[PDB]
Amino acid sequence: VLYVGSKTKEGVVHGVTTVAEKTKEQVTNVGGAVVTGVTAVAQKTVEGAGSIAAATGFVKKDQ
Amino acid sequence: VLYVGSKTKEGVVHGVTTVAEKTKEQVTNVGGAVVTGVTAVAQKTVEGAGSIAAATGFVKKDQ
Amino acid sequence: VLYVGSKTKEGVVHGVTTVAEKTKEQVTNVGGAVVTGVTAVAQKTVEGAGSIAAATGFVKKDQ
Repeated sequence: VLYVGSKTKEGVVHGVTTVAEKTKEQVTNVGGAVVTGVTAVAQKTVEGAGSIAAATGFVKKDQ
Repeated sequence: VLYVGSKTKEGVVHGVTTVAEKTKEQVTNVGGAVVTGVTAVAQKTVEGAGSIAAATGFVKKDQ
Repeated sequence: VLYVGSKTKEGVVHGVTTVAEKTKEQVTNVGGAVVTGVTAVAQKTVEGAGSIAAATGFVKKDQ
């Protein structure tokens, strides 16, 4: 597999903006997982039997 | 497999904007997972038997 | 596999902006994991049987 290409920005994330003029915010949690705000992730190649990537708010109590 | 191409931005995410003039926000959770706000993820190639990618608010209690 | 290319910014993340004029924010948590604010991660190549990458707010009580 060869690769001449012109311009390949593959497997990325960029240029994200947010604004939150929040006022009087209250959160509470027990045991579970909670994510406010923002987050951003990118990864080119991932391989794995029963593997995990790209989870936000993810709980696994498997047996 | 060769690749000459002109312009390939494959497997990406970019340019996302949000605004939330929230006021008096209250959250609560036990055990489960809860995500406010935003998030953005991209990944080119993923391979795996029974593997997971791209989950927001995902719980797995498998046995 | 050879690689001539023109411009490949693959497996990255850049250029992210946020604003949060928060006022009177209260958080509380026991046991679980909670993430306010922002975060950003990128990784080119990841390989592993049942391995994990790119988790925000992730709990694993597997047996």
